Amino acid sequence: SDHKFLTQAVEEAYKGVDCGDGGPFGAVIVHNNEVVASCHNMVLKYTDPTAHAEVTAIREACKKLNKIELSECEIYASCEPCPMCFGAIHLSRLKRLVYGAKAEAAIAIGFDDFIADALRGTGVYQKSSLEIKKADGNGAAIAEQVFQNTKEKFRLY
Amino acid sequence: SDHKFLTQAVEEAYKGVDCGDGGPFGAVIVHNNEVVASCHNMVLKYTDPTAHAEVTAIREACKKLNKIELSECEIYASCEPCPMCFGAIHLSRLKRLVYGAKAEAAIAIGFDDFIADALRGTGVYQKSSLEIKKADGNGAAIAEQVFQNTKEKFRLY
Ligand SMILES: O=c1[nH]cnc2c1ncn2[C@@H]1O[C@H](CO)[C@@H](O)[C@H]1O
Ligand SMILES: O=c1[nH]cnc2c1ncn2[C@@H]1O[C@H](CO)[C@@H](O)[C@H]1O
Ligand SMILES: [Zn+2]
Ligand SMILES: [Zn+2]
Repeated sequence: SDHKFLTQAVEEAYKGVDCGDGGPFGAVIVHNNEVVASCHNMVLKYTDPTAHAEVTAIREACKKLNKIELSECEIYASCEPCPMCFGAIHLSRLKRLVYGAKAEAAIAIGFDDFIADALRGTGVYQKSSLEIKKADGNGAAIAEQVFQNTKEKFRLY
Repeated sequence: SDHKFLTQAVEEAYKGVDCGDGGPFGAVIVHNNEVVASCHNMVLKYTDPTAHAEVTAIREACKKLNKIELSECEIYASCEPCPMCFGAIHLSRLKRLVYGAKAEAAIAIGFDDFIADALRGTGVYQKSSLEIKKADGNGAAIAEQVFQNTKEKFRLY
């Protein structure tokens, strides 16, 4: 089931690049096997630098569930969440994060070297507690392929 | 100039908890002497845990200026930005941050012990070149006192 939702997040990444909405990033928030939110980066569409895929998915899942905390839900990020998004994931109380590509894969195509210490275990003032799974095998493969397949098909931001 | 906009952010914090919009946090984004956006925490009003004061101000300023970068602008935060908000400030290319109260004054009244490594300079991966000013003197004291003045006039989140 992990692979299914991670694949849907990668699909959102491609969808958003095709739409012109933003960069090649997707995020799916699930209440067990029920998709509560399926989003991609909306920075260009919304004129909003905070509208990353994960932040957008959190906003939509909270509206869907009519609550400000998502302790029952898990988040699948096509890319390793950035400091802002991992902060949002912390605040939302999501109980588990599954991400596909290491941040270096997105950084390699020109996004900022902007990595969340608290996610990688080098946080000091930010203490993460949620379950974190970095994808391997085919999940890592598709997530990393996103950035080679979408190269030069979107404006960087 | 710093003191005027910091105190405006504090006034936003008070107005927001009075309205029931969210917690006692305000944020003001300025282009030299011109205020671009003036906001407070909207987490309760929006059912959105990402709607901190700083994020809300960033969203509104970007929409007002029709651009996703704020490199001519500075942000005034009544409280030390959290990891989410500091990440959002980094992504928005804001050129300077001034904040009033240290995070500990908010933690004192029950908010999460949730502090941005990159702001305090404690990270391995995330490092910030943003110019950061912690307020001193009168502005600092006014900002720190908001939490004891607003103790239980709002719902915690
Ligand atoms: O919607 C997004 N989701 C995840 N990362 C993003 C997004 N947009 C831009 N980046 C950028 O990709 C790099 C790797 O984390 C970071 O620079 C991050 O800000
Ligand atoms: O709108 C807000 N702005 C800044 N911090 C906030 C806001 N809402 C809640 N907190 C919380 O206050 C503590 C100290 O910074 C942190 O736990 C942060 O998440
Ligand atoms: Zn992000
Ligand atoms: Zn914040």
